[PDB]
Amino acid sequence: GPEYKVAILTVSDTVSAGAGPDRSGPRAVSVVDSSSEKLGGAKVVATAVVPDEVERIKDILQKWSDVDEMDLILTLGGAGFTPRDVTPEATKKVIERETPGLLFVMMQESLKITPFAMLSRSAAGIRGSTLIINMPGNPNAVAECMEALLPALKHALKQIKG
Amino acid sequence: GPEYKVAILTVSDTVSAGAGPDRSGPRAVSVVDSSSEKLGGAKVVATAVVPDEVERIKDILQKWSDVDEMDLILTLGGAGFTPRDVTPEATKKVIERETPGLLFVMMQESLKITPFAMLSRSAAGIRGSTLIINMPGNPNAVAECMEALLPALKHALKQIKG
Amino acid sequence: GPEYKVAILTVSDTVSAGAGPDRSGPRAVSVVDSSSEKLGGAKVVATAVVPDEVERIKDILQKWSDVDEMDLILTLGGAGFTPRDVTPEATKKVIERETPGLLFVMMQESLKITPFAMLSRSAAGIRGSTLIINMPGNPNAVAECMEALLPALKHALKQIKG
Repeated sequence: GPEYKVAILTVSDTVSAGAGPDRSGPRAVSVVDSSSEKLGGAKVVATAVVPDEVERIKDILQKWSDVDEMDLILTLGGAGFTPRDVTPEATKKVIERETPGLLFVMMQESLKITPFAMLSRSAAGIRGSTLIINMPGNPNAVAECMEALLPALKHALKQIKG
Repeated sequence: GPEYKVAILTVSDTVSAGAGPDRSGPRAVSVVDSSSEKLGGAKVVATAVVPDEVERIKDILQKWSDVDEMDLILTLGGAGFTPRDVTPEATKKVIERETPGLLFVMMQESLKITPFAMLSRSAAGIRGSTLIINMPGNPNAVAECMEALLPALKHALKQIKG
Repeated sequence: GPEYKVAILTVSDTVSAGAGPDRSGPRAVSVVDSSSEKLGGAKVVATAVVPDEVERIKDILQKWSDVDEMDLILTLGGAGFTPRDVTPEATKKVIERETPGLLFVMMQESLKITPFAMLSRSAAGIRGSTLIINMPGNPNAVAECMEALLPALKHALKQIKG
């Protein structure tokens, strides 16, 4: 069906333990769905929630990439200065080829909105033919980051296939 | 009893040999005192001088992080193109979690003053609960960097903390 | 002879298999010459063509740096999202000290021209006394990249020398 399969992974001890709801996952889904056309026809086919533990985060990025063959994986949360925030360190263990331009743009554009954006420690890269991008836990943030990436994201997914 | 303990590491073969006064060290200290309130009550409680040798740099960063439990270490010097400049490589070996946002802002703002800022090779990150940031050797640089980071550095330290 | 020896490595399956010409090499050469004065008298004394293979790329970056003692290697291509593009992964295995500010500037400046600049995965750094800078595969790009760095590239090369 979908030209590009997208999966969104929410990282949060609080959500994962049933102690709270996921306010970022829906919005993330909603932004991808709303931009399907500019993304060359992409659709979120899976979401999941892990806690702030690297091995849990690694296993999913691995599975989604190697086995389910997702084309785009966004992570939400676990990428700030909190002691538990380990999303980037797990992300960095699984990508094969880094994509610093995407990080640069996310940081450049979100700084225009607030200096607290410098607290984002996001990683991004390519494993196999999957693009993986770390994004922040705030709901407003995915929208801000996806607006920033949108001009090039379709061309990026196109190039990873060839 | 300061809320956040800051420590300042001067890196310079020259200074460490006694061949000259430390110019960067004290000024740096003076900047932090000056910004104490904006930093949520941070104060320098220790300095040290080392030469341009990775092992010595690693040892003090390690000991200040692991044993003295400093909240903020700023290195000054050893982060340019000169053959002996190895501060960032030392730093990279001791941090656990990178914080590229701090490098981006320092780099974005310093470029507005001069294109020679592109020669800063600063690294930065977190080891345990210690934030570590490489800053240049010029005395005026510390202050320009501190001004650039100041809007978010209070919120950074409070997040590391708990 | 030349105050600074520059070498240009062109990375491309197509070019290396004699299935197409090098349109980037020549511009790169041309830009360096046209910029000899501002680079404190530099000159391209070698070029080569390798395919998209990490070992073939490392071998030359290693040889030019360690044996020929070049002072400035530029690479052209293999630094985007295509499956075969491994120039940056090659480059990172050989440099000893990274130079994130050259990357920050090349990205910042080229983003002003187009958002597809975010797809550049360039790396850059120093091995021995050799500056290594990745650049994109378009001919226009080397010129845009070199305009961004030229203000400081002289001081950089002078600082590596001693």
